[PDB]
Amino acid sequence: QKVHPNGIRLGIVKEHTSVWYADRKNYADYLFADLKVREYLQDKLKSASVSRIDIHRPAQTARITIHTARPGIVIGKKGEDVEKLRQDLTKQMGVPVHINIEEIRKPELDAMLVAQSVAQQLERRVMFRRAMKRAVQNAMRIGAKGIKIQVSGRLGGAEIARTEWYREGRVPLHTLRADIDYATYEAHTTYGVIGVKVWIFKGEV
RNA sequence: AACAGAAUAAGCACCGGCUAACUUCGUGCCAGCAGCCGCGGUAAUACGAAGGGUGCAAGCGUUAAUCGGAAUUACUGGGCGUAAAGCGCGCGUAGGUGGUUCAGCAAGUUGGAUGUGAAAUCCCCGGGCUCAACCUGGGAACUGCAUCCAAAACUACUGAGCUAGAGUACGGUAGAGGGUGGUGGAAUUUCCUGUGUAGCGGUGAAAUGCGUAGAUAUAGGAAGGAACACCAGUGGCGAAGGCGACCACCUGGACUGAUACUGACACUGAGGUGCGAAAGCGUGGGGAGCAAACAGGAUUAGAUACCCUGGUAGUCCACGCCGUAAACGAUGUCGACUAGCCGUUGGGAUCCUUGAGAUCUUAGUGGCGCAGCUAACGCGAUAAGUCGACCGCCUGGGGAGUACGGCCGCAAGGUUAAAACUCAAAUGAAUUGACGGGGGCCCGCACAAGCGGUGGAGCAUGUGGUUUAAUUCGAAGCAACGCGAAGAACCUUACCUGGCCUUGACAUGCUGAGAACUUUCCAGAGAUGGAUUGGUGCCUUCGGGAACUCAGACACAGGUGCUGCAUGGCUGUCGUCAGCUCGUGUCGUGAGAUGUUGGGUUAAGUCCCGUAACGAGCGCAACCCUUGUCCUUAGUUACCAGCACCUCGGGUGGGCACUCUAAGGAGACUGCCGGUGACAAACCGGAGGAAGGUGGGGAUGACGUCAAGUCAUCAUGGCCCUUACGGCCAGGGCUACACACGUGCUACAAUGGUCGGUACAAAGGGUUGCCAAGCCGCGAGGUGGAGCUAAUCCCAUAAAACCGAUCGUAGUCCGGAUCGCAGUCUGCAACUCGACUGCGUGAAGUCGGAAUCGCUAGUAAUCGUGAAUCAGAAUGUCACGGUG
Repeated sequence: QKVHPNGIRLGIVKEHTSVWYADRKNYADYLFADLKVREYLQDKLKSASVSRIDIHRPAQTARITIHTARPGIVIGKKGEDVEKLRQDLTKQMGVPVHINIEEIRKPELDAMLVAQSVAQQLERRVMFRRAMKRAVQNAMRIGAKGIKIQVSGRLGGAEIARTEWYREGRVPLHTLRADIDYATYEAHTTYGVIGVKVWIFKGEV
């Protein structure tokens, strides 16, 4: 059922989030670094929303480009968090670490940034649909050509597992030529676990 | 009037919907609640409490009892085609209603006057008690009944007329309208007679039956009984039931024309009177076929039934009875108005006349249709439309058209016709689905063609069952059982038996202690306990800090414990099936519907032509990968055509032709030819071409379904354990074992079996590894250490095929299970419990029931090779090639 919309297009649309060659004797000693970096960084940067954390390995050290749509929260008073983490990313990843920060201008057209706001609204006890009818039209005044948002879970009920489904525009999924974003962020309410899926469709080719 | 002092004085029901007003806590299909809907199975806004809140107040609630709401007994104010409801049809008494002109009358009717309709009560305007209830003055009202006066439209009564309703007299047609006799022809059966000789008859198929004691067939004859082909029709006639041979005989009514007469003589009809299909009943006839009851055969778990062979009352006639039917147009009779068109019976017209004529008009009988009505379906001059006159009948479902009583009947029975009790529903028309042993088109190894297996035997593997101290859980039709598990000697591992811990194996905070480290030691199955040379760091505001390790105490830690029906995540399934929806618009009272149907076509909701719909999305197609052709760029470790070289090995120099490798491109679009279609999609052929009509394969599975599976991968709501349901360590266990089922491998031999030679692959792994040459071993191997970080080195010898030999179809020079003995390898350790090797022994098995599965071409069938997991261990899983 609906094979993951990145794993079919690694190639014709998108590329990896981490590029580095490794021998067969060190391949599984760089993965375990790069997988507990991403669990570390998102638990620290719970605010100052983060979409993508890329990692390059040049000759013998590192490079990391953390993407936020609000860089001023992370770079606060000239890198009081930047040099503080750069001391302490080396303690998990023994090479010296670079940290680079870009902007995510138009923050309402990347799926991770959108779906983090859905968990925020649905844990403030906002209505399950008034939160989302406004979170699609706002992401259609500027930008995209199609948006699907599925909201599944407890949805407040007693024994209820309904799925909200609202769509606008055009979203293909069996065209490999197209360009689709995808993100699943969850939510822990005072009862039940709500999972949210987002299918922002940018332009094709 | 004075004194005292805020002192002397607030409950009751309810809070899920109707219905104003809400959340926590107990409880868990228990107790309990309730005016109806109905709540309660472990999170209850409905039960019990607690806060809060709403209604009313000196009262608030329940029960009982009437009228409202109830247009639910409908006078004002309902109904009867299908929801309950039109008698089976006539005739007719009492009664109800009355066409049209005058004239009279005044019984109804209207207007007025008088007498009355007790007072109170109700209503209106006032007046008294500090207000109000309460008391009270004046008026209206009491709808009525009676007596007088007047008016005269309508009804009644009376008197006279009129002909439009109704009836009579006269021509004239059409008819299965009745009753009483008579007479036919075809066919069936029984009987007689001739010829002739082996079956007839029956049915999914048979059997009972009938036959040489001469059947069926076939010809001749006789007797008898009932029905009346073709004409024959939405056709006729009758009050309805009903009525079909031809003729005579009596006999009723309808149509149509002309003309005179009577002058309202009419309509309906409670009671009462008649005619009442068929089955049945009584007495007498009559007995061809058909046929309940019955008998036998068959089918059948069973078959009184369907089907088969027989067969009686009855059906037929006369006379008498019974009175019901889906007695149907599910529609009482009678009268008047309201657009059309196409039929048909019979009858007059007019009309040019030859008509296969024309138009108009009545009496019937059919098909469509506008207004209109209808819940809808549907009726629509033969109303269910608009209106009149009289009658019958209906009041939720069962109980029940039933019981008692009455009247009729020879009998069966019929007609008239209740109640108690019990339920919150019974029923109507129309929608979307689902389903059919209903119909129409289409597609799939779905059948049919073909090859090969499963179930027979042996071993391998899983589940059920059994058993044990534990055989740790989970997955139960296809969708399950070589399944999580891509590896159980211990470890894994959860379970069992013990040994052993309590802030803990681990997290953070607190208090002390020492750097960490190294201790090379004993006890003990180990866990652990105690020795134990040593070590004394590290940054120093030199104060210490941080680092680690030990103890104390608190919050806690931890959980493979329950819930997959509290859920997220991730996968199966229908199904790679061709569908699934929306916007705006119009139709419908509404749930809906249309687009998305029709014709053609397609692997396809793919296209074309059509069309109250016009569009859009998801899907299909393409975009991606791989294989097949060629071109360009590229030449080491790959490559050898040309060149020498050679020791004859691309060995070497060399070459960039090639094969190969991998980058980037072209090629295929029904493009072109012909035919075919509406010439429009497309379809059938044809050329060229490496490839021809989506070239072959792969990934890609729509809206959804099954509360499908998983809390034991992980994440989480709740619930329990927290001196153990948590931790630690030994051995055991999951591999036990009369049995049954699932997949899988070998075999059962001569398209074979051995021995000796000899030929050709792809794909992949390897510096914590591959482990060569030499070397020693019957053999698995042991030495030995190269080469190697990979087109180089190693894994690494492909097997079937071919060639020669023997083997002669024998449970075997077949088959290899079992088992004895002897070895090597990994690992601390091969007892329960590993894999291989040697030697010996040699089983079942001679192609395998009912059944049942896979496959349409490099495919089935058969032969090998590699990888993942991995110290060791594949008949499985995944993957690549031979022969075909």
